[PDB]
Amino acid sequence: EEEKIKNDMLKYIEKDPKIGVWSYPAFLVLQYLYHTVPGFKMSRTAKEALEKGLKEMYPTLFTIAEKIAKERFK
Amino acid sequence: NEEEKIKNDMLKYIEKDPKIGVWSYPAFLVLQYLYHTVPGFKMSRTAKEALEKGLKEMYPTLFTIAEKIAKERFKE
Amino acid sequence: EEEKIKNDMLKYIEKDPKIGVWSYPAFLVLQYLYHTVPGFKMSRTAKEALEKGLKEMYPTLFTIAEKIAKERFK
Amino acid sequence: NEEEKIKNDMLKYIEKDPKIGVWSYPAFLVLQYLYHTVPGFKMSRTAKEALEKGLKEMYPTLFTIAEKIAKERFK
DNA sequence: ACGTAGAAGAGTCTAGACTG
DNA sequence: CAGTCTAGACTCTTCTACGTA
Repeated sequence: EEEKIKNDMLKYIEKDPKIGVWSYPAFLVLQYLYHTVPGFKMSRTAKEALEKGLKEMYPTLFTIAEKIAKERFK
Repeated sequence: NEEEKIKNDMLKYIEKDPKIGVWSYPAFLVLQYLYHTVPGFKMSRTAKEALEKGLKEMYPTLFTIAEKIAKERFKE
Repeated sequence: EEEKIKNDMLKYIEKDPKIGVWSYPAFLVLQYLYHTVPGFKMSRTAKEALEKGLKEMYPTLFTIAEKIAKERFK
Repeated sequence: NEEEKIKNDMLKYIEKDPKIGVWSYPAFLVLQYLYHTVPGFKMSRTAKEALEKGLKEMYPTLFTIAEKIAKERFK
């Protein structure tokens, strides 16, 4: 927990980071925009939404995960 | 048309399964650490909450009308 | 002929049907539609256009490949 | 703008790599049969020819303006 | 500096076998 | 059965190796 969290999450980064949400209101928001604004990418803006909220519910964990993900560029 | 265009559009969706697919390394790692360190964690539940929170913040009017039509259309 | 070509094409059906086209006019039309009509799927209409084009250059060949692709679902 | 709107929208794209990735069993099988049973078969030339043809038949106005700006680009 | 052919791959968006 | 969570066809764009009369 004293920066050990890092290596706990390293076990997970070698697999596809797919998250499957089930919600009527967010699906309706995203789908409505998909059908009214051209070029709308639903799953990228869902990524934006989900990261923004989750970075607010678990700030420390999200910071550590973001660090590991950014330093992952190769 | 009073901007109840939004409700009439969104009603063309209710019959369909509301699955959203997200590809995010940071969010996935946060949810996976939570799932493997707290007992009885529900990953998709927490994902749903984070997504709805952010989506409300980025689209307040859209999400409010969507939440209305979700609670109203699914009460029975 | 004589459905020899049938088994010459069954060799290839185990791989991804990716076809990589580079075409300024086609790309421009597909992108313009992607930015002006909401919900425009660029590559499936590209698929429809390429299948329309072949079905007029190699109608026999396309017919036989189409029978094979349809019956592949089983 | 007087339906020269389309050209203004298109000229915002011209700098890009004009790539198109198609996924279809029938057309893939046909182009592959031709590739293996034709000496020096172009195949991507041919895919481009068929695609441009089909787009012309489907979006003739769009395709004319796009082909106009395409010829215009260099010459 | 390079137009373009193939090849490769991060992502998409729905599907589906599976729990609760 | 409503949601899970991962799997897969398929989307689009980048990448690589390569002759550009």
